[PDB]
Amino acid sequence: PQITLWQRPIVTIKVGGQLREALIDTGADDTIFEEINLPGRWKPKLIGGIGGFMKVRQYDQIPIEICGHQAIGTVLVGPTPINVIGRNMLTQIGCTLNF
Amino acid sequence: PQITLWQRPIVTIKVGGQLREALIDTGADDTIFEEINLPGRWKPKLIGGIGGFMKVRQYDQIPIEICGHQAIGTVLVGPTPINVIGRNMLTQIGCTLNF
Ligand SMILES: CC(C)CN(C[C@@H](O)[C@H](Cc1ccccc1)NC(=O)O[C@H]1CO[C@H]2OCC[C@H]21)S(=O)(=O)c1ccc(N)cc1
Repeated sequence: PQITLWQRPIVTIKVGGQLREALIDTGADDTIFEEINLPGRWKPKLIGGIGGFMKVRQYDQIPIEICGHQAIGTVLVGPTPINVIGRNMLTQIGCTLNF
Repeated sequence: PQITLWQRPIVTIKVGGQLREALIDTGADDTIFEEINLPGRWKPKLIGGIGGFMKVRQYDQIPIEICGHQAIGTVLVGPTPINVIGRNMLTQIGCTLNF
């Protein structure tokens, strides 16, 4: 779809068999979820944002459905205040900015 | 223009008579710059992101030019690792997401 920005651009996700909502976030390189339970191996990773850094688990090659569109990629798990879909996934679903 | 997301969506800004680059950030409610010098009164404000919170100065009714488009609104000043154009300004320039 087209999404305007009068409200936070939140969409419905399916990831690791679980349903979540997440913010379409063009300012995020990476995709990060709080409180999902993903299978298999992971590596610790530190991420930097406003306010400092955060420790996350990095999972690779994770399938995700983003507003009905399929992608696969890295998903970070850690204490984000809101789940975010970043550019690593947005490029796969053909998401663009327009003005 | 249309901007794809294979690279960070960075654009050229003019704000407070100064030139900067900033990230088009749909995941930011607010617009925040590091190291600009804005005129007049301001209020302290705390902002939350990944990694915790940040103290900023809030300036109201600040003109900005974003990739050649005019807007006016709140601009936060504080130690962000990258300057960000948030939804408060993006709505004024007619920015949308599309996929
Ligand atoms: C829902 C939040 C994440 C909103 N953030 C905007 C977000 O786009 C920024 C944009 C941004 C970019 C770099 C540094 C700080 C913030 N942050 C971000 O943390 O991305 C992180 C996830 O992937 C990595 O790639 C970029 C940093 C990592 S925020 O910077 O904390 C923020 C929150 C409120 C306002 N008004 C302005 C900015």
